[PDB]
Amino acid sequence: IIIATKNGKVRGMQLTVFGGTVTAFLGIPYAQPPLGRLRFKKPQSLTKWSDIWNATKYANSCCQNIDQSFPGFHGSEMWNPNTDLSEDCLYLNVWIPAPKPKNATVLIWIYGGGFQTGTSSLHVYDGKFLARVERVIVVSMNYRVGALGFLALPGNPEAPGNMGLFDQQLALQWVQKNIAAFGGNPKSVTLFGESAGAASVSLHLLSPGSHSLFTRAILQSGSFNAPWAVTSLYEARNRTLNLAKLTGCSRENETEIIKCLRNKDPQEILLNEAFVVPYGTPLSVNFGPTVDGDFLTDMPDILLELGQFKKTQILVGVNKDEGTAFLVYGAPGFSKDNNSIITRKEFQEGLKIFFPGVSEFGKESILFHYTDWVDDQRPENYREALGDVVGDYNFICPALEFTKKFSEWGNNAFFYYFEHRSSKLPWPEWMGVMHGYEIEFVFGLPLERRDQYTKAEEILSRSIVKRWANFAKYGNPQETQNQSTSWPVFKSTEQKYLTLNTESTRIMTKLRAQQCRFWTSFFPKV
Ligand SMILES: *[C@@H]1O[C@H](CO[C@H]2O[C@@H](C)[C@@H](O)[C@@H](O)[C@@H]2O)[C@@H](O[C@@H]2O[C@H](CO)[C@@H](O)[C@H](O)[C@H]2NC(C)=O)[C@H](O)[C@H]1NC(C)=O
Ligand SMILES: *[C@@H]1O[C@H](CO[C@H]2O[C@@H](C)[C@@H](O)[C@@H](O)[C@@H]2O)[C@@H](O)[C@H](O)[C@H]1NC(C)=O
Ligand SMILES: Nc1c2c(nc3cc(Cl)ccc13)C[C@@H]1CC(CC[NH3+])=C[C@H]2C1
Ligand SMILES: *[C@@H]1O[C@H](CO)[C@@H](O)[C@H](O)[C@H]1NC(C)=O
Ligand SMILES: *[C@@H]1O[C@H](CO)[C@@H](O)[C@H](O)[C@H]1NC(C)=O
Ligand SMILES: *[C@@H]1O[C@H](CO)[C@@H](O)[C@H](O)[C@H]1NC(C)=O
Ligand SMILES: *[C@@H]1O[C@H](CO)[C@@H](O)[C@H](O)[C@H]1NC(C)=O
Ligand SMILES: [Br-]
Ligand SMILES: [Cl-]
Ligand SMILES: [Cl-]
Ligand SMILES: [Cl-]
Ligand SMILES: [Cl-]
Repeated sequence: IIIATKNGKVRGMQLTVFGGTVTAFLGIPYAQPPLGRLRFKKPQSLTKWSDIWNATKYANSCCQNIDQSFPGFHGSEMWNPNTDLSEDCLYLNVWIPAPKPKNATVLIWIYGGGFQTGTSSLHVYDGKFLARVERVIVVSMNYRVGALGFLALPGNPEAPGNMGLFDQQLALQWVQKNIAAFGGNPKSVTLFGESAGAASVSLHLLSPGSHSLFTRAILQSGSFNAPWAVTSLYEARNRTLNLAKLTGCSRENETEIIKCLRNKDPQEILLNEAFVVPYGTPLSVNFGPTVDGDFLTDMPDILLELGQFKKTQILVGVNKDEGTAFLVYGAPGFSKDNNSIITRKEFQEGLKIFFPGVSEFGKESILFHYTDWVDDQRPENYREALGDVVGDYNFICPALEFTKKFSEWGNNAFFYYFEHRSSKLPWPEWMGVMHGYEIEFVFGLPLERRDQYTKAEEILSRSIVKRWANFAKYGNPQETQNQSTSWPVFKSTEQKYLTLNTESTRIMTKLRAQQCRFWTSFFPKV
């Protein structure tokens, strides 16, 4: 089975899924390998090839530092790359239903990883289930991360910043030019991603170069107005110059620094990426999106506030316990192997870890707002409070503020609150409904009865898969057949959202009302 693209013929492989067939094209190149003189530059378009590219396996993952905090632990190694690391990594994957669809809606996945790590070949991003069940076309791409994808000396075309975002954008360009040959509809393309991938998706709503490359957007546990999402240009310059000094590349002529870094081998850059920031936190984004004046023409907060974004429908949501995952990466008294019951003192030292450059009054304000106990006696109180502090500040409240600002300019928005803890979650119970563990349900992994998800989890995954596909195809995330509850539009006034759980489903209003008033209105003033 062979498909002719604008740059050459590609050969896929047939897969058996749920008694049916899905055709997979793994590892299709979409740019020149950013090697040598092309390192740190924007991605270059492909040149023709006369042969047949055998797109039969996942391609290389981009260079990145691997999470080594828990060796042998599936809870952390599930996120580590499962293919070879290489600078030659800008490839994409396409899952098409069998037989070839006529005009199928396309879903483009942008993985997360704090803009430092990630790859499209992860088991939990396997798009064959969605292609099998909803007969949509799933596309995922690899984009450069870390310094190799986001180092910025702005205005300098040798290292202008946002290369990884331009990598994603060139992949969307590829879908627009080629997906029709796979039976796809280039006019029905929905981007979706998680965490830094969701922040990437939200930035594509702002980028002028991305306006006509997709139709709708889904933002899972992330948005560009999150505190970790966008680095200022003065911060980007210091961290670029800091990396230069650590590698012996400090030159006067800024163009010379880049060429020096272009001749350091990738691992010297990787080992030094960690030390470019002096005030580290578990949510530190060493090299990330900047206002480059090309992909991003202005400060994203300004464009969001004044309505300069693509007018379309969005699907946004968060998980119940977004913050717990980061506590075991620095917070004192916390561990994945005990119940992490902390004292008031350890809670306060935890605030210093996550809010290092915040005044003493600002941290007393955080403490005051998160210690109005329902029950004074619960030993879990400070443990769960710091989890809620990290989760609301870094994910939930930014996501809610984005959805409210976006809907204020007339577009339909839908907000969800995912609150089911996976029965196969390798992390301890106290970490709850963790950041990143709605992804398996979105991609339909519980529909595979071979894994021992509950039957309730298969039903929940089946319903979420239908809502996601219905949003991509029709702009409305309803599940109309099985007498579900209707998902109402999120409006700036009432602010309704939908809970996703195995037990029931409810329409609620004003999620984290008191908490997000503090983080979004008051806390920026301290
Ligand atoms: C939950 O575990 C943390 C960390 O536990 C690590 O430290 C070992 C001493 C051992 O307990 C093992 O479980 C693990 O490798 C506990 O915090 C630690 O407490 C000790 C003193 O008791 C300090 O010296 C450590 O620096 C400190 N580590 C961290 C990361 O804070 C914590 O006490 C424990 N909680 C409960 C309720 O048991
Ligand atoms: C600008 O850079 C200054 C130098 O960074 C060094 O700081 C050390 C503490 C260590 O991290 C070295 O690896 C760095 O090279 C730093 O002191 C300033 O604070 C920076 N200013 C800002 C605003 O970030
Ligand atoms: N800096 C980050 C990292 C990751 N995600 C992040 C998510 C956010 Cl919102 C912010 C920063 C992140 C995923 C990887 C894991 C870790 C742990 C390293 N032991 C640091 C990197 C790499
Ligand atoms: C591609 O795969 C086919 C089938 O496995 C194989 O016969 C062929 O030699 C491979 N290489 C090509 C076509 O260059
Ligand atoms: C796919 O749908 C679009 C409208 O969304 C239409 O313009 C186009 O002709 C269709 N292509 C087909 C049916 O091949
Ligand atoms: C830096 O060097 C490049 C090439 O070596 C040159 O084109 C550029 O003008 C130099 N910059 C300055 C400020 O001289
Ligand atoms: C609706 O329920 C039936 C059986 O109860 C199930 O087979 C089907 O997959 C469900 N559909 C959705 C969209 O959940
Ligand atoms: Br992440
Ligand atoms: Cl940061
Ligand atoms: Cl809650
Ligand atoms: Cl107390
Ligand atoms: Cl329901």
